[PDB]
Amino acid sequence: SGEIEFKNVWFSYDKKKPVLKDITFHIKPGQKVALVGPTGSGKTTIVNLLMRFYDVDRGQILVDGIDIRKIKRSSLRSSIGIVLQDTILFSTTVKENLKYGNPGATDEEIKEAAKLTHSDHFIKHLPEGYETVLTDNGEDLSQGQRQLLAITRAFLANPKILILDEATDTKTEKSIQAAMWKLMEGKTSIIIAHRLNTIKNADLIIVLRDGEIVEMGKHDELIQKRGFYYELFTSQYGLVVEKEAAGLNDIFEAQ
Repeated sequence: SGEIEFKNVWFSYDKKKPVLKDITFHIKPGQKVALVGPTGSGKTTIVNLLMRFYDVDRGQILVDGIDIRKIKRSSLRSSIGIVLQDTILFSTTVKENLKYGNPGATDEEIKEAAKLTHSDHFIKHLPEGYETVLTDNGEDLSQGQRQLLAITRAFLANPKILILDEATDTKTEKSIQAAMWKLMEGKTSIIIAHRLNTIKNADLIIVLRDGEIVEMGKHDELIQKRGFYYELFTSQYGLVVEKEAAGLNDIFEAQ
């Protein structure tokens, strides 16, 4: 499960000017994949089509080898876990928030899920623990804690596929990174990368520009190619240092 393939996909919301043009790629089960490129390059539209918020105008999208137009749509969408940078929670108990994608979960399954995704500790130390009401939709929690909850929430729903918007706290980021790691374990992950920090180890990087894939591959190979990915990466992570080099001086001499 978690196999994804776009074959010659074209799409437009307008049905006038296109947004995606001949998009073709294949993702093996369990691979971590990064989408990179400018705003409006096709990143979000690819994910909208995967969720089947719309059907493609041309080509096909296959999940596990089946055109998603022949898959039960709610099961397709249900099998996809979404973690964005800003998570909205309901003004209810933590426990009920955690059952968002798994209403049938037992109290034991919830705590087990939270232990594996390293949110159990901070939940327990909320004033009412798991029964703490997240008044004002989670705004008494820090940014990090909301993200932990969203990761545990996804984990509990056991998705086959993840869609993750990469962030653009030391005690927390360590546990968030551990949490993400566990959440991604054994799953196909599609990361909308921005900082490009994480994705050095991505199994596949897809570089988009004006609705087309201009490059595709691993970090090392894309860097050597000195194309668009090289440009976006080194512009962001280039580092200026000092080096000793030959120069000229006008020194004093006799005669």
